[PDB]
Amino acid sequence: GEFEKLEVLEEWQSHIEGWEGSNITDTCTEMLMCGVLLKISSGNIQERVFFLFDNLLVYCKRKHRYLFRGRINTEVMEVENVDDGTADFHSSGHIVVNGWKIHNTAKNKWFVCMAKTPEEKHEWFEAILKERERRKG
Ligand SMILES: [Cl-]
Ligand SMILES: [Cl-]
Ligand SMILES: [Cl-]
Ligand SMILES: [Cl-]
Repeated sequence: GEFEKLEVLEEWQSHIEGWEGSNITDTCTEMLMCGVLLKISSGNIQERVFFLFDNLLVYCKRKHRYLFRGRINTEVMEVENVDDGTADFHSSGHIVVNGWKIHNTAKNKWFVCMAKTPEEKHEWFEAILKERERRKG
């Protein structure tokens, strides 16, 4: 139950190097989705591991297994679909497939994510929506 879930969240966080902000259990109670995605930010394309919790998105770089890269309160997170074959114009550019944009409205920063398959993209969309609906009731 809820106590076990907190314990598991803190175990998870303990293995992240360079954690920023409050501890995961201050805002979160369970992990809703995780997965490896390609992230394009200012034209640099890299693999990241993304974790969606209630109230929070966290992304990290693999290799302390994970290195902290960012967090977004889901209240300030917006999403925009990108249709397959659309160009991302940052640095020398990239063709986006199974992708979407994440907008951090607190920082006014945008980046592209890409999943491996349309099913995996669909799963992320559903997870993000479900998280948003929980908070809305
Ligand atoms: Cl429990
Ligand atoms: Cl990053
Ligand atoms: Cl929201
Ligand atoms: Cl949105």
